[PDB]
Amino acid sequence: GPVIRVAGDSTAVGEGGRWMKEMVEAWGKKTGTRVEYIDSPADTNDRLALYQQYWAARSPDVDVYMIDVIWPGIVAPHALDLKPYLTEAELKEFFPRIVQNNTIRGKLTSLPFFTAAGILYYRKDLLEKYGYTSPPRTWNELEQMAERVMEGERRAGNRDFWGFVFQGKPYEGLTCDALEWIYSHGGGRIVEPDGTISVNNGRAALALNRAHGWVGRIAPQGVTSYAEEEARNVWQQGNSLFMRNWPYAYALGQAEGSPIRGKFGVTVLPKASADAPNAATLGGWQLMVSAYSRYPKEAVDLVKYLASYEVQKDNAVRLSRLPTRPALYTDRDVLARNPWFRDLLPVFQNAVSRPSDVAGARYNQVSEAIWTEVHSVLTGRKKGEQAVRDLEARIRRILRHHHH
Ligand SMILES: OC[C@H]1O[C@H](O[C@H]2[C@H](O)[C@@H](O)[C@@H](O)O[C@@H]2CO)[C@H](O)[C@@H](O)[C@@H]1O
Ligand SMILES: [Ca+2]
Repeated sequence: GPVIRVAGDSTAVGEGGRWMKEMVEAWGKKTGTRVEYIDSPADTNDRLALYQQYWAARSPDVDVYMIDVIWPGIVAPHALDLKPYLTEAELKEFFPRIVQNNTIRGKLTSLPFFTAAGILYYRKDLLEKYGYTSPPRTWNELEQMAERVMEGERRAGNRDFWGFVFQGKPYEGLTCDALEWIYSHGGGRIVEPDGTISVNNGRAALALNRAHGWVGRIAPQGVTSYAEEEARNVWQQGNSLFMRNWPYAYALGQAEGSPIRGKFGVTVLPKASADAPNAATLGGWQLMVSAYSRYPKEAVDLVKYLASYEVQKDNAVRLSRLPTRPALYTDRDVLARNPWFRDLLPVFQNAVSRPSDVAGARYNQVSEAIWTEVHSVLTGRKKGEQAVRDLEARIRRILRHHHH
């Protein structure tokens, strides 16, 4: 009978691709339906270009796509409206914020699958070894701790040891890190939900100069080419005091044979001062049925299964990825495995979004300008002051005549 073909997640990032294919195969086995998994590149913006090839061709060759939180405004024409396939009570089992994110001009483009937010990973053993009893609350403290711990560990002979690793490659991940820097210095949201391009200000400038000041000092020079997995691999081998990353790194760090198993915790990212806002960029992925699927009914059944309570629970327990169902945050098994799901719930609830709603279908162009100008500051090519000014002008061009 039909073959239900799924493109979602990547075998190049942690266990997400492997686990995704396993779930899709379990749905196939359970329902007696043939399925195939199509693998994707690591980086979201590369996945977007890949999938856009299928969409442009109206291709029936993928039935189900895992789409980024930043995509609904872009991909809406390519999505089957799910709204008629769910009751109001079913829909309300998901967080309203994400359902709303996924709903474009009344169309429910996708079901919420897992959410994410940026967080600070930190080595507890190393903090204790150097006399610190809490992870840093401010960026200055992160720097001070990173310098002292690095000096010590280098002297003890770990020539691989760094203070801080993050995503500084020129891609969507840098847009994520950079929104956290700017917002946590009181510099705004780059583009505000009302359309105001606010990034040209002295706080945003300072946030970027500060990041520049990390490169080759407390962070490796090569951090300007790091995505999620490059940062994670330095961290996970035991070679970084701190890491900025998404929740999925926690379960990987705790796995049997991880050199850092039991040595780390997580907390909110630092901020410039006590009265700045906490910054955690909102991430996460959704499940879309293709408008070009020849098998909508079967594809919707697979998507409902993937987004169900027990599959999200498995995602939580085994891959430490955040559910999109409030009821899982009180589940005894989810919580015992990841107590920090409860500790940082308010951080996840206040996560700051990238400007995907306000930029809509032009978001990818906006983000590319953002990561290229930010990157120019990380490389030392421009100061923050010049970069935010150039960014403002580029975003103004990009969004001219665009209204939300
Ligand atoms: O790189 C930007 C991208 O990061 C996150 O996507 C992660 C995801 O959270 C992880 O579970 C795993 O799938 O790695 C992905 C990175 O390739 C955000 O979820 C996403 O919104 C963001 O655009
Ligand atoms: Ca994650």
